[PDB]
Amino acid sequence: MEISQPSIGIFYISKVLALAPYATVRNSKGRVEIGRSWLFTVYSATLTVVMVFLTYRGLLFDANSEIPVRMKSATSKVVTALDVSVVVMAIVSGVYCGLFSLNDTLELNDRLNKIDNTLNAYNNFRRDRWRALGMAAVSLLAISILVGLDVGTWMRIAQDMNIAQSDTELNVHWYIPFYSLYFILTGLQVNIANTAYGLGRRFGRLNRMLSSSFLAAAAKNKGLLLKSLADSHESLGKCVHLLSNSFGIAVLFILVSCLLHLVATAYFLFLELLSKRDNGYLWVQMLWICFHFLRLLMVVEPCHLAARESRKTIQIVCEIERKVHEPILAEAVKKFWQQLLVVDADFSACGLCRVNRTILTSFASAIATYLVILIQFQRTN
Amino acid sequence: MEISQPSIGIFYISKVLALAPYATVRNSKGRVEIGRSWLFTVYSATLTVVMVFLTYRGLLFDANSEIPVRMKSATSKVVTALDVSVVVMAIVSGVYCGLFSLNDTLELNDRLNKIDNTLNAYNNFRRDRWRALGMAAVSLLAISILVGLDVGTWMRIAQDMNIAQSDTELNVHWYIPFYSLYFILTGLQVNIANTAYGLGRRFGRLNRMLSSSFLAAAAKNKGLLLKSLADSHESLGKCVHLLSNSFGIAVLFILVSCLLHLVATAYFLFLELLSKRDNGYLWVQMLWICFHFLRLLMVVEPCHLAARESRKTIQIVCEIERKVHEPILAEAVKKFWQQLLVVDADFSACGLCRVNRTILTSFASAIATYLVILIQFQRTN
Amino acid sequence: MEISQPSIGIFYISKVLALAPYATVRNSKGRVEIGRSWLFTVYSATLTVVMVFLTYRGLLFDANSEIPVRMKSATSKVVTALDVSVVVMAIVSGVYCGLFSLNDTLELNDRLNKIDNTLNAYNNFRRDRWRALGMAAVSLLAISILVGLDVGTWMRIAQDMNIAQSDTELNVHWYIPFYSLYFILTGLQVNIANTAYGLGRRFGRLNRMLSSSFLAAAAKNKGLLLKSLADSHESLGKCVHLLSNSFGIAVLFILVSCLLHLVATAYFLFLELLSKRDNGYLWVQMLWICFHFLRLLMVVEPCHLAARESRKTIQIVCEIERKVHEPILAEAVKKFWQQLLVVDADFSACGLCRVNRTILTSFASAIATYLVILIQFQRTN
Amino acid sequence: MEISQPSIGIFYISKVLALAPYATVRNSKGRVEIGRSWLFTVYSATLTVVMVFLTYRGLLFDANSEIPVRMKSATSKVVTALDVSVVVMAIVSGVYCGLFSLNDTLELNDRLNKIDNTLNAYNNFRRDRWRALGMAAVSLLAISILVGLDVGTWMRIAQDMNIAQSDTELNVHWYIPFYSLYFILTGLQVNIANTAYGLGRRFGRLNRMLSSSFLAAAAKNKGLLLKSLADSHESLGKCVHLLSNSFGIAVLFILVSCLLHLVATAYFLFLELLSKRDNGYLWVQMLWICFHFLRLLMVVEPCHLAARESRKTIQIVCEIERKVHEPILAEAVKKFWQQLLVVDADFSACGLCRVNRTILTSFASAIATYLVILIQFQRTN
Repeated sequence: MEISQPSIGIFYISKVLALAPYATVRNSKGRVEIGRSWLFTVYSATLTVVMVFLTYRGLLFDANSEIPVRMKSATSKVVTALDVSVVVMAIVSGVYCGLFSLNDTLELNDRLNKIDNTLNAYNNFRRDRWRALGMAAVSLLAISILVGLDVGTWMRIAQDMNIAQSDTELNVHWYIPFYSLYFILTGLQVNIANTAYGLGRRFGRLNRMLSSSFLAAAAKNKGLLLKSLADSHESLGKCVHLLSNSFGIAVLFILVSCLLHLVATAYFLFLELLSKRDNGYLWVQMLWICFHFLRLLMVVEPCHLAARESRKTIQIVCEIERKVHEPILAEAVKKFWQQLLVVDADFSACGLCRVNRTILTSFASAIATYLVILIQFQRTN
Repeated sequence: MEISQPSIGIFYISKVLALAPYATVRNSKGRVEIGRSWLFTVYSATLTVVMVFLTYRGLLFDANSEIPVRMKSATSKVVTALDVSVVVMAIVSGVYCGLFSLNDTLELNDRLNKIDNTLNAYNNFRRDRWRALGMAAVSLLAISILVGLDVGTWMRIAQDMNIAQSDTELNVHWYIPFYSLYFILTGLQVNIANTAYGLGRRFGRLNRMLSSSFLAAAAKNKGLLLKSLADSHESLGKCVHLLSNSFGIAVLFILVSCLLHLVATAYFLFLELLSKRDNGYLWVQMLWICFHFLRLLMVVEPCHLAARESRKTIQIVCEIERKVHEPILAEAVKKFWQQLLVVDADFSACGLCRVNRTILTSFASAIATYLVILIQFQRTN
Repeated sequence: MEISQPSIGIFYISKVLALAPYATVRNSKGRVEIGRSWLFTVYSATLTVVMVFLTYRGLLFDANSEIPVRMKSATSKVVTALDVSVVVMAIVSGVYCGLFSLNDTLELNDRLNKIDNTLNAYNNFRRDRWRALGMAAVSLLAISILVGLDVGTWMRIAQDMNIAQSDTELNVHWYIPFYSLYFILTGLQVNIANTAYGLGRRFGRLNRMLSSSFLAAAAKNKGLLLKSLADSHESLGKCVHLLSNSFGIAVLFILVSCLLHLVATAYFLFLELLSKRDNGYLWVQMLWICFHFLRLLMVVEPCHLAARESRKTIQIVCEIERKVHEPILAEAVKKFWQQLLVVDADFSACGLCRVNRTILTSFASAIATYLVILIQFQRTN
Repeated sequence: MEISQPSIGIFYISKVLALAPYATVRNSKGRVEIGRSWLFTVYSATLTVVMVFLTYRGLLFDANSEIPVRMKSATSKVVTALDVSVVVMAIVSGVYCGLFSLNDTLELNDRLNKIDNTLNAYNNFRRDRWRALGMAAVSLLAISILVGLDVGTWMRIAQDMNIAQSDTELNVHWYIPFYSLYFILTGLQVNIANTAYGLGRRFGRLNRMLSSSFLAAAAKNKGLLLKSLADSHESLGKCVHLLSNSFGIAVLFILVSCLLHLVATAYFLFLELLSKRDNGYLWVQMLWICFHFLRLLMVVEPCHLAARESRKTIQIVCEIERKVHEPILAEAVKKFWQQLLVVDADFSACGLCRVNRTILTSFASAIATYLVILIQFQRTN
């Protein structure tokens, strides 16, 4: 987890969302020293437990209500349970990663501080702050809008089937914990995306510095600069591995929830497109599909970019080697090339899979298969 | 995008098809200088927008017609919408790539000019022109024949179900924009195939030159020649990456359309083969299947050939190294071998997948699965 | 197969379970000399043959009984046959591997003795013994508890459908050979997991020793130590290959049984969750699912850990090379790096697949597909 | 295609089966000079055309017969057509490869002659002849037995449904061309397996020679021997590539036919196992399944063995390098290691897939999916 001054807003949003239980103090030199926050550690743990319990209690009550609005039939019961369960697993894994990653966070932030010192010439504090705040604000606004639309639509549906025997809106009111879990999931995804985008952006800055200093007496200084860049590349790879070791299970469960939500929402979208019951529900489901795809991209694109930027450094170094002739510089470039020959740049989700754009192809194949099966099933009955 | 004098006909065909909005002027030395064409940029943008709008307006009208000819049932509606949508996505992605690839096109053409200067001994202007014109002519003729057959068959079908209440041929007339989109797609695929085949052919020429000059005073000249060949190989790899970065989304959507069209056309072919309603429709669908498979090959084979020819250069260089003994030449060959050790030759479709013949195996597996599901569904009802 | 004094209990458990037909004698220096045990070889062979015959005889009798309890319908017959057959294949492959792996076991134990001599500073006899005995005890206790619960539940089911015409509990009594096969399978899996965990743990110890001796006159001794560590790494890779060559078919059939059991048990769990017949059966099936997943992890995690620990040694050696400057030590580190550049660390299940955590992703995909098909089938009828 | 004196019987069997249209003359030194045989080229071409035409004419007649025995229903018609078509595609591709591979065969045999000269110490003429003749004889005997059983079973089935209106045995008599195609397919598979096994066996002999000469004045001779072994390894890799380039399409269509036959035969086996109509048919179908799996192994195992033996040479060479110290020998071993670092050992089926044991896993997954779909389809109706 990256905790830096430009993107401290994301850190605070995660902290109040029970995902970053860390106490941070800004040093006199600007470095943000990090430590464990026992108060906020307990806050996160009990908030997660209470919210998960409330979510499942609401599910049970809706199932046991006089007239369930969402948990009505066996199929609807199973699908609602699956959706809530994937959200719960994602947020619980994120909270667990936040609780048990103080050392990884400390090491990652120290490495990032050293790297940023190395790449000081390319730092843009205002641009980084605005990008991070824009990502957080747009994600939170999108999830808030979608939660509001979903709550309104479900209240409308419940009132349509409402009977004088019992009030049905309280069933919807009991689904608020689920949407709070959605907010926590959005915060977790924003935090992970911020960290991964930071790593990829620093890889890109390192490549740009390499090209600008080696492709466009003092030979010793140039060799020192190349050694610093090689060390920064190695440290960025280690930072990618730190983020993987810290949030691989969280990313894995985020991907699982993305896949399940995409499949279920596409299935219901097709069902209602053939039925043509309510158009408002159709647009709401389309917005939900867009949001699920967008968060899948938010978790996949950063890792793909990081891997790509880490892997093109070897080509840059090969060009430098073919262009450089000085003995010390040539030896340093040879060492850097040998180091890059065996780097593992890709983000690994607990070793289950490699997180890059090929995951999008796998998800597309799985969604196509499941949708074919389910839709051709509903068509033949 | 390759824009060279031998294959300028393909460039003009793409330009009038809203895919290559570039103004080209032939220099006194034969080099084709390229620049942005604002007139043709606007022409391409508005032509694409208007044609897509007309296609979807025709779909809507047919759905809303007195007696739809194609958009009759929910299944037929969905399948027609899917087919038109994949075609629209493919052509729109191709047009977008054409609009936003002026710099990539310029760099690729400059690199190709330098490489052809290096490989001047193997250039065959007349053969290249005839191959390019033959590919363009055969592709355009095949799509024209298929469009004519499809229009005739659909007019026959509409007249068979025609009633005195309303005229049904106008529904078919409203599908002309869809076939114009098919023509644009054919032009886009021909252009991409021409560029990729050019890259693969230049890789093959480079390998042949290497073998002919190193396997079948002056040592300095030979080392210079080997350095030029190594630089040409590196530049050809960079050209493959340029084509990828410029048209990866277009290739991805072309592959998606190929997969969807193959699946749908095979499904309907099997359905009518069991029903045995009209044989003419059966042969038309078989021709459509052949055309879809042929364009899938046209997009897959060039990339596979380019990767293969790029990858066998390392074996050629290993043989040269085992055969060469001169100090300067040995060092140059060692440098070339080190460069080849870490080349990424494969074409990447936006990072989603690697475009080679294995995509054919993946498509075969997906088509087999989908066809099994759908056909066994229709058999059990 | 690893046969060491700390984990001799696992060896004895496997020996009495017809999986390790070896006679072992502890030398005066503590080394456990191993040889073929013809008495126990015959015991294992005839025990396996008799138990498999009894299992299939019980299946046949239950099918031919007056009122079958498990082999009642065609679907139930097929599923019970498939489950029993996967268990039989797994245990038979394990027994065959045990019978025909005396030379591999001898070589592996000799290599492990030499490696442990090299890594003597990190040996923990009591910890290894307690971990091995805990794994064996927990596995055997879990399988015993599950077998008891299954037998009780099936006796309850048989008595519920019991009629005065015939006694149905004898049908359950005829399924004891199947549960004995389950015990043999548990022993085989514990043995394989013990060996693979030993290899991975020794890889980790080697990496820790490397880091502690090279990252935190005498230069010759340090070079000798590095040479010994490199030889230990090579020998550990060869030991992984020995375990693969010896038990690849056993691991493959264990994975096949895990996949089939997970699919079938999840299918029945969903069926009874929708039916809601008996909750006790539901919890028993959930426990069975947990056990199948746990044994899948027990066979997958050790190989993944071994591969990971083998692969991070190259990064450690790269750091050492960048840190070391002495001529002899630098040359030794270069040799070690070259050796590590081409190591194949992964466990191969007879070449069919590479055993690591990606197998979990493949199993998840297959289970999801099969469950979607089967459950949507049962829903549409 | 390997054409050597020890395995000349396989060559003659292929030649009379229209697969090896080559004229061979044994030189005074034992080398089998090969050339094109125009008489046998024409014989092969017309035999293949006539047999395919007769097969499809028999299919058409059976479909159009008074009471079809095999092409009765739409499902049976489609399945019989698919089976015959996969067999026809396999044999036609094999014949085409035989016709258009004279140069590849010549180069492969010359390379094999040179390699066998290098590896003369490990040649076993009698063992090779007996292994080749045993493979050919067992394959031909198995296919003959299966064809006889199939013909007898189909005659029994036709006579059971026979009516006095028309004679039904002539329908079976019209299926003889299909079984002749089966014989041609068996010959093609035996030939390909013989060649691939030869390549793998020579790789193993090379590895054994390396180990026996480098792991268990004259230094110049030893370096010459190592250079000869390295050249033999490179030539064996080139021979694997020659076999791939010559018979990749044949192997691909053999694999496709294997997959289709396995799926269809398993489907019918399960259908009749649930129906329990005739046990003799059940055993015949089980034998057919065993034969299809055995020929899948016959095409997959040789390539896997060749790749494995080619890939372990690098480990052997690494050990030799760590053990050798002489300057000339050390340089030769370094050159050999560099050569092995970049070898592509695997057999490629026209680039569609890599032929090794993982193809068995892919086939198992595909068969499981298709069988699940089809069987659960038949169960729910």
